[PDB]
Amino acid sequence: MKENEILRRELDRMRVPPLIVGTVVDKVGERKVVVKSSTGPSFLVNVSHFVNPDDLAPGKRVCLNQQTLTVVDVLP
Amino acid sequence: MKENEILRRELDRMRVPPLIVGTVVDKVGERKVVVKSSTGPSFLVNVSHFVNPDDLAPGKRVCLNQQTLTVVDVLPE
Amino acid sequence: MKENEILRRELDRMRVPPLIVGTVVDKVGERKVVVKSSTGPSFLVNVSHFVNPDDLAPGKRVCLNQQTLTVVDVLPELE
Amino acid sequence: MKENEILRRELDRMRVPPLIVGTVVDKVGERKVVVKSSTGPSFLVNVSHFVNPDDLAPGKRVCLNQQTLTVVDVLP
Amino acid sequence: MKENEILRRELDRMRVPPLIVGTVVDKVGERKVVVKSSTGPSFLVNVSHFVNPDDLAPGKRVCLNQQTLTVVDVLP
Amino acid sequence: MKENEILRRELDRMRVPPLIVGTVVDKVGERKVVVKSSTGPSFLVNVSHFVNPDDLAPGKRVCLNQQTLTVVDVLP
Repeated sequence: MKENEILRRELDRMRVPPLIVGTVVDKVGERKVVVKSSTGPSFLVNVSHFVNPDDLAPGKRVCLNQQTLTVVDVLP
Repeated sequence: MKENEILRRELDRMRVPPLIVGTVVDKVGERKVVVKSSTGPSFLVNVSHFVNPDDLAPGKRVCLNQQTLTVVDVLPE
Repeated sequence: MKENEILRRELDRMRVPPLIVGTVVDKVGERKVVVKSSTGPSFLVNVSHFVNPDDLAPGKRVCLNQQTLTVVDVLPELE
Repeated sequence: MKENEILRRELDRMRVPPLIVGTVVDKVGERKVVVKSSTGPSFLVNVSHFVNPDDLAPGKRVCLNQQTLTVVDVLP
Repeated sequence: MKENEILRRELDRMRVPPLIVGTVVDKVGERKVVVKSSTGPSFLVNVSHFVNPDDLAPGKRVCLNQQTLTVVDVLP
Repeated sequence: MKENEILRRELDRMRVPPLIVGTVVDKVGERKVVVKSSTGPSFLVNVSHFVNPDDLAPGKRVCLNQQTLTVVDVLP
């Protein structure tokens, strides 16, 4: 059933855990930044290797992984 | 066969209450939006096919799945 | 009531989870209501079969089960 | 056996510190009250036999068990 | 033995569990006090035997054990 | 011999991200400070040798190990 594949793709999109959004407060190392998590506290976290630290700047909104709170993406 | 039923059953399990009420901050993709959850923090979540992206303007109230925060519905304004 | 029965009643009453108090924002479906929880967030929840959907209206204080947030009881009002 | 003592012992264990401090909003039943927890939200909780319900009244400060918020004591 | 001991003492220090700081609201018993935790809510807690309850006055800051919130020190 | 090397790695594992950001409320000892965590509560924590106690004054933002809240760094 072709219907099943369509339903399964929709379920897959719905089942992926979400990314937490935060705001860059300051870059402190070449691969580390302080982010103010929308969850409330602030953290010093790593920036993943597929994110270019040059694209980060105070006030930039970023996506963090629910484990190490690593920055894994930058929002527009 | 039973596959169609298991999928439909799993799809409905993701949209029955309890759902978290949230607010659309902004669309990011055709099917991704950042939502300010009334639980406090903001998240980048997927927009389910049960929702028409056009109805997702910043400020719009939406229903989020308790486990993934995927947008499963928009609230009656 | 026997003393051991009183004691088991008391233990049961002290061990059951508390109910969260919230305020009905609006009913949005047959047994579905949006509730603003006193804990902060708002949820769209089911209404227990044992609660009378008609006793829910905007502003009504309700009790939510902790695990499912289901409305399982309604608080009395003035008069 | 010691069922009676075992039960009294379990009840005692539930009124030992730390206890959360709350404020009574209103009594709604024989031994049920709504208390606004200092932790933030309001809850409908049971009033233990340790407490004389007559000593409960809106505004009254009370001690709540840390796990179920049952009212186990009244403060001066 | 001398260089290794400096590293071990440092590690020992960094691993001792932290204490929660709160403020005394009021003494309730001989060794019971209500403290407003910086964590948010107010609690009724025990006062450890090595702490002189006489040093506990409303407004005084105290250190609380993480699990029981027992007062284990009164900040000067 | 290389026990030192193993100790050094354990010290370093305590200051790798994610670290919690906090603010020094006041210094209590030469190596202890009360810090207000960005997570809410205030804690009495130890200051690691990775940090110069002279740089810890009320208002300074610091990085706290997520398990012990020990101060492992200061933010410029």
